Amino acid sequence: VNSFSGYLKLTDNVYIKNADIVEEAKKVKPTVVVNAANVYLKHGGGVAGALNKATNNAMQVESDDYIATNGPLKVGGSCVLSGHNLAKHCLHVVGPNVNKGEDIQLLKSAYENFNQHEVLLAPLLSAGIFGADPIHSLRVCVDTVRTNVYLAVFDKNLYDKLVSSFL
Ligand SMILES: CS(=O)(=O)NC(=O)[C@@]1(F)CN(c2ncnc3[nH]c4cc(F)ccc4c23)CC12CCC2
Repeated sequence: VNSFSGYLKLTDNVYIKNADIVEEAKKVKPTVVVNAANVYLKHGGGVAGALNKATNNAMQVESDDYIATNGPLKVGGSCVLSGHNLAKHCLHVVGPNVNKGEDIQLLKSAYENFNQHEVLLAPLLSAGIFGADPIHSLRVCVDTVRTNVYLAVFDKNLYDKLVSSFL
């Protein structure tokens, strides 16, 4: 039993809700919240900009030190950093950005990072400003992640479309 509330169950291990991931994180305080990161951990907009703002920019300060030490992430890769006031940990995961010409096949590699964590609150990778089809992203999530994933979908219209079209 865990504290996630109001989710629709899609499969044995994948759950979905219409929710603001920032507000969901602040309430649940999950062990892991997933950030829709880029390779530079520049949290300017989308989910990343919203998560960072909610930490009062502490996420960005920590991220800049991480990059200065380690260099950029790989597309499809991840790193574990602090969850600040939102979660114990933040798993920064880089899905491919279609608006940058990145290979969509890397979306499966991106979701594989979730399997290193027993339970996660996450957005749909490569959705939103990353330019991928969220329905596809949901399919890859279901077919790749084996650990327990709670997907927060900000847009109500999109959430209803994801549920209604789910095979
Ligand atoms: C409109 S969207 O639904 O298409 N979402 C997108 O475009 C995104 F940019 C933003 N994302 C979020 N996901 C869950 N909670 C969220 N709270 C937020 C609060 C914000 F001020 C901004 C973004 C989010 C957000 C997902 C996304 C796809 C990959 C990044």
